[PDB]
Amino acid sequence: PMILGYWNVRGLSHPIRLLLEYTDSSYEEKRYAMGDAPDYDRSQWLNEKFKLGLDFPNLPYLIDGSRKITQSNAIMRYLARKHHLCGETEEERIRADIVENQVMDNRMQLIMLCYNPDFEKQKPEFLKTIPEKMKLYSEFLGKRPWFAGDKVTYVDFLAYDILDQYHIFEPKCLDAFPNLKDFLARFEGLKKISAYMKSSRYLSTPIFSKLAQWSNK
Amino acid sequence: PMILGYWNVRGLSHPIRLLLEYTDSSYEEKRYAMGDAPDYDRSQWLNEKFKLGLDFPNLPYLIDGSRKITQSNAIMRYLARKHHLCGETEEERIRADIVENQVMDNRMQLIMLCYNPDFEKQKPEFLKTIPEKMKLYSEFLGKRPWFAGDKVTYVDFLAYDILDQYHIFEPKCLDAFPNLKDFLARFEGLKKISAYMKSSRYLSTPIFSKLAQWSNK
Ligand SMILES: N[C@@H](CCC(=O)N[C@@H](CS[C@@H]1c2ccccc2-c2ccccc2[C@H]1O)C(=O)NCC(=O)O)C(=O)O
Ligand SMILES: N[C@@H](CCC(=O)N[C@@H](CS[C@@H]1c2ccccc2-c2ccccc2[C@H]1O)C(=O)NCC(=O)O)C(=O)O
Repeated sequence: PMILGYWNVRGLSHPIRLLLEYTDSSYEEKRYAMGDAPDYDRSQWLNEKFKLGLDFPNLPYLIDGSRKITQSNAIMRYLARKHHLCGETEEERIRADIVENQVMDNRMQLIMLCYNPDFEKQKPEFLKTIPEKMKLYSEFLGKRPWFAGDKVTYVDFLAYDILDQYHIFEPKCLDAFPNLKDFLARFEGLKKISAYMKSSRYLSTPIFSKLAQWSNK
Repeated sequence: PMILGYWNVRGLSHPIRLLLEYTDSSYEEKRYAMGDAPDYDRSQWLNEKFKLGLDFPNLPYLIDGSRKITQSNAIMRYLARKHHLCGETEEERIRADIVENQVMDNRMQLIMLCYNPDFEKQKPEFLKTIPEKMKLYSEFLGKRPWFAGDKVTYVDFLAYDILDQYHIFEPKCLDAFPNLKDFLARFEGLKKISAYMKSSRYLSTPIFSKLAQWSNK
């Protein structure tokens, strides 16, 4: 079957794990362990980083038969082409392209806070930027069932993940945006997703490595 | 015409500027001025950031009639689709997807150094990581004229830009990689490219905004 390599955290791999499940993919994972500090040992990964035939070794990586891919969004796009989960029209394509890039920014923003040694001090100000971020997703989605428009697409998995992560971070952040709350429930209600969420494979936390200041365990 | 909006620096907009040129796109630009330190005033942008109908306001932005796009890779992909500069096969699409994301990472690493107050002290270690990055690119391209294969695609624009930046940063960095040196010289050689580089519109440097420790003017 296919192999997905990543750390044994949620990190940025949740959309891939969820899409492998939604597509009924035949896969197994390598969940690399990282030692405790000070070292935060990575040998488990580093012993084999350059022995996998990856063009640009990284985590996550996906091996599918002959094919070897890195870069979470490239993996996501490969799986979407594979299972016909791309935007179909130019309009859907541009909406998807924008969402894909926008989620990664909002993800980088959260990461930058969560790896800041001055976390608690920076938090209040980070929390203040949430309503603005959420408002932009809320308005973009509007009354659409999915981000692209009519059909679930791979960007719905990206959006689910980052919305959920912000929701975990600040539990009241969706209260003013019922459509986003509805979107999370609609996503979570997709048959294979609901079954996966209750399964032994599910990893909702920790989101970050032991290194982080938040969701590090 | 289309309108491209971005700061009055190269930043991450280079590939876009270059693709508009290559596609003989009819466009006008809005190059937003940023104040000097210690304030680095952003009022020229900030005055109309929320007045342009962008779903997720940002720089760069591209307006093409009713269509409004943000996210530099979504801009690139819109233009790519419009001019048939995407991968044509599954193999080409995967190569282009990985390159796209890989450039952004190599770009984010350069920014991470170049905005660090400890830039000078951090430089030794950064320089040490350079050969590894260049080797990956070199090996990936291999004998192909272009990153996706036999034909130019939009990812040649992204790769050209980051390789050039690295090269500007560390001049001797491509000495070992004739293929990289050759790819730069090949890209710069494209008619529309050669012309643009000599035009009134070209802005090679500064690479970064005034807030940076390097290529900030
Ligand atoms: N843009 C690429 C980025 C690939 C990349 O940086 N990989 C990380 C793991 S991802 C990392 C992480 C490591 C542990 C815990 C959490 C994260 C994480 C979470 C959210 C978002 C970014 C991150 C990141 O902090 C890694 O450990 N790489 C193998 C190595 O360097 O040898 C992508 O989209 O795939
Ligand atoms: N993923 C998104 C990234 C959009 C984004 O962050 N935009 C920056 C300008 S781009 C910024 C930058 C600003 C000035 C000069 C250089 C850059 C730059 C250069 C290399 C790499 C990243 C950067 C970035 O640090 C900006 O000023 N935004 C409007 C604002 O906040 O009101 C994209 O790919 O398009």
